[PDB]
Amino acid sequence: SHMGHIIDISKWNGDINWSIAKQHIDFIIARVQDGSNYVDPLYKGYVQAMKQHGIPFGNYAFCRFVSIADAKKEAQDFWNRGDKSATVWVADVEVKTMNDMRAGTQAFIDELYRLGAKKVGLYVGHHMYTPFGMANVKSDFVWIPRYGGNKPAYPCDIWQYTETGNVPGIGKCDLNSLIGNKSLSWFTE
Repeated sequence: SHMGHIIDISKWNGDINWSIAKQHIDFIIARVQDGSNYVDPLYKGYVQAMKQHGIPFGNYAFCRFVSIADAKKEAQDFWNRGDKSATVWVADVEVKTMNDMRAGTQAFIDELYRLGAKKVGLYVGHHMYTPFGMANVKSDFVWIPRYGGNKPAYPCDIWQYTETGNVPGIGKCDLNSLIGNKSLSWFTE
């Protein structure tokens, strides 16, 4: 009986035994950068391995833009550094880097669309949604965390339900479930 998982990873996950993890993976979303100034050092290796193992994946970037113009720049860096085989591109918003985070996030997302991204999503960490009115961001899907057994306080398509999951070949990791109107096939293509 298949028991697949939607896992987000970054260099913090270290080296992964992809041959063993394969059967437990439905989809992966990997970190490309932490703002414009930090390139994730394991991302490229992860992508090479996932392609070799036939594992579908998406890209995410932690956002650190300080203005509208800077947001467009971060998006450009994200696009250029990310592998184009990704099925989705995600703006990962967890800290206030500018007063109008909703405007910066939309600029970031719109620039990705302008560059060629066809499926763009948004991840919003705790204490960022309401203060900045993130419900007003326009994207293809929303991804929100809540590790207490109850679903996120806002509608979303991907629910990050734990940051202490464990998957063979990967170890400790963030696990996600689909609770919106986007099916697994929409992400894996």
